[PDB]
This record gives sequence, structure tokens and C-alpha cells, in this order.
Amino acid sequence: LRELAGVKGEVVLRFAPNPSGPLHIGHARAAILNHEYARKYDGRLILRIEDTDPRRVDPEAYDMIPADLEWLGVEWDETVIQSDRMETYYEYTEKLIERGGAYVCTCRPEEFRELKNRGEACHCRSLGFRENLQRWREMFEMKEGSAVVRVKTDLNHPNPAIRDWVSMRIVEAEHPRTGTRYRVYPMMNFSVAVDDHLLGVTHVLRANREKQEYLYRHLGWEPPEFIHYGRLKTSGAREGILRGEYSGWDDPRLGTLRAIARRGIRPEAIRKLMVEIGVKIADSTMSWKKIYGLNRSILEEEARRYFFAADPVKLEVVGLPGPVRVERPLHPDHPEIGNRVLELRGEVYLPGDDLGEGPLRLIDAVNVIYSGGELRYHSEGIEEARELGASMIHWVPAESALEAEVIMPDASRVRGVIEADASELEVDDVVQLERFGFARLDSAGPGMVFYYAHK
Ligand SMILES: [Ca+2]
Ligand SMILES: [Zn+2]
Repeated sequence: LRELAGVKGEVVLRFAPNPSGPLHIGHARAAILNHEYARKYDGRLILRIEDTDPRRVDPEAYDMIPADLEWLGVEWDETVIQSDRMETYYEYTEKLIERGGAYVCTCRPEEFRELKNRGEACHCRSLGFRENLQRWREMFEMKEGSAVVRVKTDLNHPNPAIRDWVSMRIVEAEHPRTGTRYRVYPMMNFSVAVDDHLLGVTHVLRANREKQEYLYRHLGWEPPEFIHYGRLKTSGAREGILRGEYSGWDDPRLGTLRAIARRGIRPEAIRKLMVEIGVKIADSTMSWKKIYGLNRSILEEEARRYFFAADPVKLEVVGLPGPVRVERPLHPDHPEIGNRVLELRGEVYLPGDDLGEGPLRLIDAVNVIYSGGELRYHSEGIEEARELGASMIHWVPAESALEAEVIMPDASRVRGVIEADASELEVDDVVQLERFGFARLDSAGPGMVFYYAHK
């Protein structure tokens, strides 16, 4: 990672998600980068849960988020929850008003906007401290949307959105943590600035900066270093789980860390991806294939190998001279775990998809010809297979085959049979289903269920 600017004394960073649900890949990037810089600079990392929008809080997320961070391997030093800090935001609203940096605006929003867009001040902007403080206190008994606190910025700012932006609003809704205790809530740019300052954040790594600068200015605070990186290319998902067509936060159709973990994607793969992309200023474009590539490099060195025949067809090897005992390593680089032994006696299951007529070599076993729907023995050796132009195919002895299924990344179910040794696997094991893909065992027999990672 590139060096941080203006480092003086201890470095303090934060990761600040909203509790709208568990973490997704986008979150992982901010979490990893901030964690990596805290490690690099021997500094601290603050987890700040930004739950100041009562209608957008998922109660389960408070526990899910730190669990997801642990999964990623992120360590941190303090956990702060914004809904525990309401009186702090109120305190600093009063201070900001006393310093002449904010006012309570009771204008109709559209009438205010018309003035604002022409660089003209509303009457509220001219009120004094005690006048504003009285209006502020009144907000606590007013209706949703009836008054706001606005930060005094520049009414002639080139960017209209930065012109006297809103720091506090009234919302009449039950918060899942604090219930109906509060109706006056901070807007993100206010609570973020106040918390970054009070918690001692030195470097912010993730319009907004420009807005917050006015707050720091008015309060007499030095802002943190701001470092912004390019885009890489939750509420909709939560709705889906509630309605249907998502089984949960770990449904493979979702980009949550939970869903990808369930498929056997390693957190190390995610960390490596985010680190190598770094704090690149320019927009980057990662594909899932990029993540799969990193994961494959990890799994291919250790994942145990088995034959799973999807949509199997049961076929007699007609003319087999006699039984053939086949040995094949569980992993060619790890002799310690030994070899599978497959007993070819008469019938086999072959994967049925795109199974056309012609010569085949059942891996490590025998060469056959499939035609007219019949599988006929040809020979046994590798040279004969080359002479035939036989295509390699995985296979399962019929006598000892086990039922299995694999849930694919679109949540579709692929049914088939797997070789007997697969019964040794336990939930969480991640294996290579040869010539099919890597997959994590999600539930054990009878009837093993795997979740597909990638080819
Ligand atoms: Ca540290
Ligand atoms: Zn006004």
C-alpha cells in the first residue's frame, strides 16, 4: 500500500458500516484496507456502527457485522455504536449553534431551495444564538420533516448540494435499539465529522469531505487526512429474504461474505484481491473470475479430490474381461492422505451432460466406446487410449455410489452420485469434484449437499 500523508504520532483509522444487513464484498474492501493500514502503521482501528437511520436498521446486523470482520481476519481496538451517542450529537449541535455555524430552519423545503439556488439567505440564517437554541429545543416536540438544522456554509458554493446542508432532522419512527426515545437524528455528514474528531481518527479511507470541512472549520477542529479510492465493479436483498426466493443471507445468489464463505471462497483470497488493488485513485473493475482465480490458487494445493457424476447415466461396461481395481490420489501433492481405491466390477455411473457417442477413457481405469446407448469395453492401457483418441471422463462404480447434490451459484440444484470415499468428508470440508468444480460440503449424508465455488 502507498504511504499515508501527514502521519504525526499514532495513526487511527475506522471502518464504519451501516447495520442494513451483513457485510458484502464492497464492505470487505474498506475493512481490509483500513485494517492493513492500521497494521502497517502500528495504529488503531475503530469499528463504528452507523445506525442513525431508524428505518434502515436490521437488528440482526449488530452481531453479524463483527462476526463477518472476524471471518475476514480483521482485528480492531474499539467498537462504537452511533445510536448510543445521541446526546453527544445534540451537545455538539448546541455548540455549533453557539459558535454561529448552524441554524434551525423552519422554511418549507421548496421555498428554501429556491432561495439557496440563487445564493440568497432565508430569515432563519440571521437568527442569533438564543433564538436558534430555542428553535432547536422545540424540534424535540415537532413533527417529522417540519424543521431541520442546517450547517452554515457558502450560499454561493459552485456545488448547490454543499450550500447550507442539513445536519439534523426529525424522524418519527421506532429505532430497533433505542425504541421511541429519540425523534431528532443526525445526518451522516454531521455524525461522521463529530465522531471522527472525538474518537481521534487521523486518516479517513473509503461531496462529503467538502461538506464536513465546514463543520471542522466552525468548531475549530483540524480535519483528518482524507483518502478516497476508486469504485470496484443490501436492502433489496433483505426484502428478498423476507418475501422469498432467497433462503437467507447465505443464499448463493447473494454477494454477502456469508454466501461466498458457504461456497468455499477463502477470506485470504478476498484479502489478497483487495490488497493488490490497493488504494488506486482510478476506478477499477474486478470480476468474480478474478476472485475465483485467487481462490483456485489456494484450493488447488490442498482440496481433496473426488469423482461426482452430475445427472448420471448408469451403464454396464459390456465385455469387461474382469474386475479392475483403480487407485487415484486424493491429492497428487499430498501423499500423506493416500489414494482412493475404486473397484470397477461391471456397472458405472457416467456424467450424462453432453455425453455423446465415441471413445472414452474412464480416468485411471479402462477405455470404452459409447454408441447406440451401449458402453463397450475396448482396452485398458494409456497408449491404446491415445490410439483411440479417447476423451477422459470421470466415473463412479455403481455398487458403492452415494447420492449427492451440488447447489450452484444461481441456487439451482445439480443431482448426481459421488464415489464412496466422499463419505469421509465432514461439513466445512472444501473439495475438488474432478472435472466439475471446487465445492464446500454444507450438510453430510445421507445425501451429501455441496455448495459450488468455481471451476
Ligand atoms: Ca494495532
Ligand atoms: Zn429558513
